[PDB]
Amino acid sequence: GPEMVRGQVFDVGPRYTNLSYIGEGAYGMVCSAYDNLNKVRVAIKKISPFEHQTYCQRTLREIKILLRFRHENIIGINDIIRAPTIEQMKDVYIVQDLMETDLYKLLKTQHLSNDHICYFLYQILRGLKYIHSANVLHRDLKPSNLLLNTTCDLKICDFGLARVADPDHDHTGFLTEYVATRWYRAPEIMLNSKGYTKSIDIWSVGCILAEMLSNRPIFPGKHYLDQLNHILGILGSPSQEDLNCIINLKARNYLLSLPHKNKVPWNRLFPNADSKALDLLDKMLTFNPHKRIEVEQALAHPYLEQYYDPSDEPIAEAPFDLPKEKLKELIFEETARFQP
Ligand SMILES: N#Cc1c[nH]c2ncccc12
Repeated sequence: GPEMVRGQVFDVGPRYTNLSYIGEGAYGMVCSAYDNLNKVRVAIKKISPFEHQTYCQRTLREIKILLRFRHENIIGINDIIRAPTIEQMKDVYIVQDLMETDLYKLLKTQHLSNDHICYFLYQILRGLKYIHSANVLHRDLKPSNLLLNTTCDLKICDFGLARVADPDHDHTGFLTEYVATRWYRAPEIMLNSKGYTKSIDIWSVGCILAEMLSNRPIFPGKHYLDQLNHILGILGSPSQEDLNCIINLKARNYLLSLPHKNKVPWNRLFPNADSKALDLLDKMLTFNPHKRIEVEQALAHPYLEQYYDPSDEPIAEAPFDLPKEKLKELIFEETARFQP
């Protein structure tokens, strides 16, 4: 019969053998396995989305995006395992490079040298340049979605919440529900934004840089609105000019109702950080999303001068409602290339 792990079917053989439980992920069970063809261990994640339209959507999203992207700092899909027919297909297994660790695990246990911070940040931005060049937003950047190998090469993963950019339709009302991880949400999400612009991702990167500097999340909100007052507790009260950019009255009047808060200087928050790193941090964690630094400007910042080389920071060749039944079929078609 099929391979079993923790009392569950993990049906990947006979190419993949010698399975080891790694942990549970946003999709389900993740294991490592020996790839008898490439003579190397790999990671395999098991996905079971076919009962729910939303799951079908996140799965289809990830698969389509990862199959189209090809970049050193973005996790690829090596192989996809599933039944030969739709009728028999209950699960889909996604095979990817096995990576030693991730930035979430690393930050729990390891102090990062400035040299490491700088290299990790460069790689995150290099990958993000490619993603944004494809007119795609990742929308859930955070340490656990940044994989690292034994030599600290970094790969962005999990495109389950990704979307094509849609700035013309970004405006919404105050306190609009949002799905992406709370601690890494830009302030405008809580005020007047659907998170359909590239600036949403830059905010998340800024949060990640701050977290690398101190091993603690910079804005650890406990609930939707608490997130915003963590942010304001550090950046201080928005300027009149930045308030005037928020036309929605409920959002604006909420901000006006708050007592004045002073900005906390980055160098008091991070007294041993490199000054150039803090200058770049400030530009990524800018309150007004229109004034926030863009990915290519960030790559060109003096902090990253030892790595910056636009000719070696590639872009994508081209820019990138349905019921679950049509989705199961689309997943079936999208994964066909890996048969048998
Ligand atoms: N999902 C996923 C992974 C893709 N590669 C991995 N390496 C170590 C642990 C997890 C993974």
